[PDB]
Formats: sequence, structure tokens, C-alpha cells
Amino acid sequence: MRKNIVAGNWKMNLNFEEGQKLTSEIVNMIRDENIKDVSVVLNPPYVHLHPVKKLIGNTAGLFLGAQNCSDKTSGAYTGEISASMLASFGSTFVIIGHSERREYFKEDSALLTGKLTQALENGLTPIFCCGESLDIREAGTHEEYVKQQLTESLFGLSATDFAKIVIAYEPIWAIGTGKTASSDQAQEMHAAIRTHLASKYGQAAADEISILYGGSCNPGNAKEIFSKPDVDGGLIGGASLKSRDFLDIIKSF
Amino acid sequence: MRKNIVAGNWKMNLNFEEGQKLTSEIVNMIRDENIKDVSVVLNPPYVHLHPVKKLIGNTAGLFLGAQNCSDKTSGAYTGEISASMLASFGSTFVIIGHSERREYFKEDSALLTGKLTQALENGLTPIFCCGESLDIREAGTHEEYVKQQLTESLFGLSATDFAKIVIAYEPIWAIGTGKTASSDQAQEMHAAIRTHLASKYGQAAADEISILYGGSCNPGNAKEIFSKPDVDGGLIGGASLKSRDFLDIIKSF
Repeated sequence: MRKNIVAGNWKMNLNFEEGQKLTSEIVNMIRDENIKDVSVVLNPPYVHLHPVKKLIGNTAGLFLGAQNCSDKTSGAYTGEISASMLASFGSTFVIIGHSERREYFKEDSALLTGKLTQALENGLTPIFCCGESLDIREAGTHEEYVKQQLTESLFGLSATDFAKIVIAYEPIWAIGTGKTASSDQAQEMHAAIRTHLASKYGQAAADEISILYGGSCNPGNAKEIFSKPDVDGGLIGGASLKSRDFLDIIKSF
Repeated sequence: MRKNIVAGNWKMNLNFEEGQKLTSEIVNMIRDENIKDVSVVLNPPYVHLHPVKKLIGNTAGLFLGAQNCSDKTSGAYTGEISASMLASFGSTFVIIGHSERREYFKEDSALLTGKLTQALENGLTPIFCCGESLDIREAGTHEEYVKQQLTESLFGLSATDFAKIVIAYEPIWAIGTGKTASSDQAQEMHAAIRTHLASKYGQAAADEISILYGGSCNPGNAKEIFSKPDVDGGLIGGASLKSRDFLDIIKSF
């Protein structure tokens, strides 16, 4: 039995006042609507975790994440944030390997495993992001490329550490390129992922992992995307910044 | 009117509870001893800014900083923190170009300029870091290497924007290498820096800039280093994490 998850990735958006307004609206609506079978995760910038954690309070099904963490435990890494820091501030999730960090900071598969180890070591549920860019699609090697990403970063994990992870598939090729990904293409990639993970850990273990769609996911298309059997929710982008749109997506299962 | 500055760079150290007790110790002793003629800056990790700002309160001469900021204003840069965010959470300083980011994240002079633009745009005092490694010392190019760093990142700045900057010199060649930098060697580099800043902006303006020593700086040698005419304080490493050592450095002018 997988969990349905909606993870809001604010990215580098919102100052203190704006983050408080957004959070308070989401918490109020989540506490009043008492959504039963969906885990919601707010992934604001580092600076927001402490006050956002406070607004969440003891809301059921609402969790605090984060957008990145160091592969190191602690030390002389000015500007970096460790997994132990995130946990201490109330984080229980952490996005690892987002396309935008692979791109601008050249996070390779080895580095992302180190991050995974730190997250798991510190009680964080990693949201491990994979996905192929447009060149990979144009080469027709998209399914091998994404399965290759998963093999190099995840197939070192124990059976018990694997059961702790969440996957997000980002159709990088379909974001700002003029190419579009259909809900069938998302289901196609998600199933390719689950079958690949089952090949190593067994079908029962693969059938418990939440694989979230990380492409363009909004109130308009959320129901159709979430309707797919191997899509277990979404890693939301710009709709994370609008409390109403975010709640609409949450209510789309 | 150069200000003497003691800026504490926690690097990637300390959880929520540790950063609060360290901060509550620094604040208590600054208030009780009535420190008057020193600017004290705490640069904790991003996650601590919000609670640390509260503890700082209206403590005179005690300010909140940060260890890095993005070169972009906002948007799809997952994991990154903007200068407006920092300003929003109480930061009035920010370290830019620290040696550990130049190394591990390959931050070049073209990127640091963007960070500088963002910092000043948002009312932050940038603590621009520079320094030369051991291989540069052995090459005999230490002074020109450091000057090139300053030229490449700082000389695009207006006269009014230059007046708002703080410099930190990191003797990377003398940090964990087995080599030692005397207080005269530090003075020599600080003097070389000031004269190089005066090449573009004039001696009067250069004589207004706080140039902080970023090498091994602690209660054992603070007074001798700070006594040097072109040393205006320190960018402190490990001693930042011990409230008594940090206060002893503050009282070493």
C-alpha cells in the first residue's frame, strides 16, 4: 500500500512575510478539510523551515521538507545545510537531486547517494528526483537513462533503506522546451521505474514506493495525472506558491 | 571611520538547539560586558537566521549575517537562498566568495559578482572573501592572484556600491597545510589589498573599508593580529562556535 503524496517545492521563492501568508492559508484549509489519505509536504527554502514548522504545528498529514541537504554530516562547508540540521528544525522530508541542482551545481550520482545516506541517517524521507533532458529523448534512450540514474544512486541501498525513499520523476525534456508530456507518457515512465525497482527489491517492495510526477502539475491536469496507477502524487512547482491551487491538487486523487 | 568587525562563520555546524544556546551565550556576554566599539556579526547556517535574529533582539553592535546567497533574484533554483530572503529574515551581512565555496562549488569571479549585486541591492553588507592557496604561494604569485580576485569581482562596482563592502582575506595557504601566517604576513597582505582597492577608488575610500583577517584567529593571537594597522578584525572560524573564545576575540582590539 503506497502513500499518495503532494510535495510543494517552492524553489527560490517568497520572503518571510509571503511564506507565512501562504503557509497559514494551507494549514487552515488542511486542518478544516481533514483530508484523510494524502501526505502533504511543504518544501520551502531553508530560511523558512523554522517559522513554517511552527505554523504547521500538530496538523495531521502535513509535513515539513526541504529542497536540498549536504552529503556531509558537518564541518568546514560554508553555506551548506546538513541533514541533522534539517531534522532538528522539524524536517522529515528532503528533496535530493532536483533537475535544477543537477544542472546548475552538477550534482552527480555519487554525490546524491551521499545526500541519501545523510537523509536516511537523520530520519528524513528523501524525495529522490530523476529525469531525462530533451537530448536524451531525441536519442530515444529515455527509459534506459532514467533507470540508469536509479541504478547508480539507489541500488546500493539495503532492503530496509530502500523502503524509506520516495521517487519523483521530472520530464526535464517537457519543461520549457515546446515539447509536452502526456499523462500516458508519465504513466509510461512511472511504470518503467517501478518495474525497474521491482527487478532488484521485489514487486512487493516496489509496490510500496511512492513515485511522484514532477512535471508540469497543476489544478488543471492533476486529477488525470494522479489517476494513473503508477503515479502516486506530484512534486509541485509554481502551484506550491498558491494556497488554493495547492489544495486543489491535494484534492485531486 | 573604519569599523572593527568580528564576524563569526559557523560554517556547516550546529543544530537548532546548539545555535540557540551558543547565541544566547554570545548575546548575554555582549549585553553584560557592554561591548561598545565592535561590530559583531553571527553568520549561522540559513536555517538558524529566524530564531537567531530574535535572540539578538535590540542588542547594540550585534548583527545577523549569512554564509552565502544566490546570484539570482528568485525563481526556479531549488535549494538556493536569495538576498531578499536573507534581508527578510533579519540579515544585514552576507559572506560571499568563501574559499570553501570557491573550492567545493567552483564559484568563480563572474558568479560572485552576481551575488554581490544581489547583496547590495537588498541592503546587505557583503563580506567578500579572497585568498591564495599553497600552490600559489610556492609559485610566487600570491599578491597578484589575490588582487586578480578583487579586480575580477569588485571593480565593476560603483563608488557608492564599493563603499558598502567588507573584505576578508583567507590565507588558504596557511589553513590546514602545516604553514603558518604571522601577524606581519597578514598585515602585508591586508596592506597589499587596501592599496589595490585604492587603485580604483582612491585612498580615502579604501581607507574606509574594513579588511578582516580570515586565517587562524582566536584568543591566542587576536590582539596581535588586530593590532596591525590594515587589519580591521577577523572572519572567525572554529572559535565562532565557543561563546567564550568568540567574546575574547571581540575584546582583543
